[PDB]
Amino acid sequence: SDININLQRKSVVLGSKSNASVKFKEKLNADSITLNFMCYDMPLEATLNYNEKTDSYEGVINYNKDPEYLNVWELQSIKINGKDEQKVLNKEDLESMGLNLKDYDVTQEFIISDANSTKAVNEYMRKTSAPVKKLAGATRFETAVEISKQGWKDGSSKVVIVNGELAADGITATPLASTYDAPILLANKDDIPESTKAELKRLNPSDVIIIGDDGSVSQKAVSQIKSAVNVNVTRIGGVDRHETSLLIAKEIDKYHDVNKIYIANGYAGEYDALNISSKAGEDQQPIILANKDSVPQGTYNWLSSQGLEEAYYIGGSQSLSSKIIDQISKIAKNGTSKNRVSGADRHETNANVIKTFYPDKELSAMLVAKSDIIVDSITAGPLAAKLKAPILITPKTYVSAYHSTNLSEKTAETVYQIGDGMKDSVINSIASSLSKHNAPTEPDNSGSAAGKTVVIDPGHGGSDSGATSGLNGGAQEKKYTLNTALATTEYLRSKGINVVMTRDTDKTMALGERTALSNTIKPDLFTSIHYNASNGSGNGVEIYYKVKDKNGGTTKTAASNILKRILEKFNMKNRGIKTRTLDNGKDYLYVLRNNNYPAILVECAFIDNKSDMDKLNTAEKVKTMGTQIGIGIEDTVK
Ligand SMILES: [Ca+2]
Ligand SMILES: [Ca+2]
Ligand SMILES: [Cl-]
Ligand SMILES: [Cl-]
Ligand SMILES: [Cl-]
Ligand code: NA
Ligand SMILES: [Zn+2]
Repeated sequence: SDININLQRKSVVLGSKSNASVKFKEKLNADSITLNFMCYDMPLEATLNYNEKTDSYEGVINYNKDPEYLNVWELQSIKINGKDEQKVLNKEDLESMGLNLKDYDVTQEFIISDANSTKAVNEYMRKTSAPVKKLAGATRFETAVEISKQGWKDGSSKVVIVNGELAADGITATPLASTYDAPILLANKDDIPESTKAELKRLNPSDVIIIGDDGSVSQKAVSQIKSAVNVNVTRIGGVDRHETSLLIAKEIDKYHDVNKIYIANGYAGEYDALNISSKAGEDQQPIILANKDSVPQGTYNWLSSQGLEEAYYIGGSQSLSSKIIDQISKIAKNGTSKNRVSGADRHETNANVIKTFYPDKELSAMLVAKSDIIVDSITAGPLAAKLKAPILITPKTYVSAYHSTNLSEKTAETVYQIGDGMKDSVINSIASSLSKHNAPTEPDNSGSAAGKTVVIDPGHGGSDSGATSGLNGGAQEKKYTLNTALATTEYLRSKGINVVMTRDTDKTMALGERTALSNTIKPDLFTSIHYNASNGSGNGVEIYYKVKDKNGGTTKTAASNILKRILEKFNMKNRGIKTRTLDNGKDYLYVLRNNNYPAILVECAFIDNKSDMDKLNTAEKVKTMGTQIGIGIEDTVK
């Protein structure tokens, strides 16, 4: 077209930055142009400088003005800053050149104050939350259309199409859609629904790129797409997911060099591929799908000739073994095991990718999708890549415990809610944490208007490592209690029980602070999680409970239930439930003696006993230990 205006963000807050690129068919003989916008009577301008590499005017809009009234910035004009002549295109001129100016409107939202119930006012401290933009429709097809309208309101010359019910197949499509700066819309194998047909017409593309062979998206779907818009249809699809990821990588290499790869297990690491999608999309570098010990030969031969600078492995040892790291490390400049990112499950892996690949404490945005489906994260991917923002996944009814630290420490200017189905409670909890640094950890439980509440306490932390041992490559009680406790919290939340963790990260915390927290929360049950030690000798599981219940009571029932559940998955010696007192008759353990609520202390296993530790030598086994403890707790409080 004669003029194309590409704005990075259509939803901002005070202080946001948005990249802008304007391309003119005509050579203007001018080093820069100035865009003028207005919101009611307040002006905002941005100067874009000519970049000969791209034949485009590029720069950044800084939303550093706070409007007294209204909150939508509307483009008014473009001034061409020639040396000898300046020309100004006003609204009428821009409309005469084919632009529809409302396609460039940018909404400036602000942090809202609401809490969960401002029924009158009792104190003065309102809970704040980052503004939420919801992109969703009745089904995955309409949700992909709302995403498309958000980042491509002015249209797109290319559209990527993936089969919407075989979405696992388009899991490596985000980096290519990002390279094209195109949205992904969804098809059925032999048709496209009306929602996709109408958005293809609205975007007015010249080309549709189908990912998948005719078995995924057939010629019958191709005809319905061309009936909607008579585009050129390109198809990229191999014999299986591994070859298709290779063919996508070769397609990206036609636009710019491929020198970095993010590897995931094709059939066993679908959520690994999904979790690194927004980052691979922002970098416009491919996701290469592999087998557990190697990438296929065809992939290996092409990667060997690419001169890779970096390779990352998304997935644990069971998905990508040391053999594929050895293979790829030999052909990449930086591809050692240090580049592995993994997690006990899809949520921990999502949190570790965000922690590793989005290190900034202030994000421009956070896109939040349900973790039970794959397709919403695939269609959100191109938009997350355009916004240079991560996708967070979590179940519909609770914020995963593995997100606690990232949500507390970081802020995001805008939170996008992808799809319909996530509880208000959950998205609002995430939006509140992301409105401040070092945010407190609390809406994550507030979720239930009523229900049972448990306090989970991972023993030791920070300056106190607790017991240590040389088993399982070196073990520290403070880290095993934290990994066990996160899994217990995750199980309880998935059953609708509110959980407050005394700590959700490595930090120093005194017994008196853990107990004060318990006394403030007034839980149904407080569970401290620890690991035992003696020498290699002691082994087994034991739980301490309050002496006052020695002949019956909530803590004795709690300790019996948890011990039973642990033993259901772990063949360790049953050391029984125990009480222990000081000479004065009171409980020896501070968190039992000083707790006004039911409390127990679980010694999961002896961290210095090889037989016990052999049953806890992978993140998934530690996760099973936490889950059993959570089941025992649910037995007790439900
Ligand atoms: Ca665009
Ligand atoms: Ca190397
Ligand atoms: Cl946006
Ligand atoms: Cl930006
Ligand atoms: Cl005391
Ligand atoms: Na935060
Ligand atoms: Zn301990």
